[PDB]
Amino acid sequence: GSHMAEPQRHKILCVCCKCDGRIELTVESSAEDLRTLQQLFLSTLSFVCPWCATNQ
Amino acid sequence: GSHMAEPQRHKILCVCCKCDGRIELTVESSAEDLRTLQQLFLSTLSFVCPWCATNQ
Ligand SMILES: [Zn+2]
Ligand SMILES: [Zn+2]
Repeated sequence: GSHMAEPQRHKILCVCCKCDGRIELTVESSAEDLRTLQQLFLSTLSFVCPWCATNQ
Repeated sequence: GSHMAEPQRHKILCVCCKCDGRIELTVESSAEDLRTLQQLFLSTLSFVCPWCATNQ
């Protein structure tokens, strides 16, 4: 049916640094705050999926 | 890099916006780059774990 949505729930489809697995990073982050944090990715940051992080 | 155990693989314990549940955000960047993104979280930002992100 219909529902609301808002420019928050956004999706940086990235990869995991330790396992090169695809990660859907749903980060609930305003588009240019997402952009900003994606500049932090482009600087240094990677994500490490909670599966692989738990397995280590 | 070379060697291992580099000061990036870090953990912003936050909560899911909609599960209202503990997400240990395993995000891999230097402490103050982590911190900067944590200031985004302290401003406005949330995380939406791949479980709820998939299920909505
Ligand atoms: Zn991973
Ligand atoms: Zn959640």
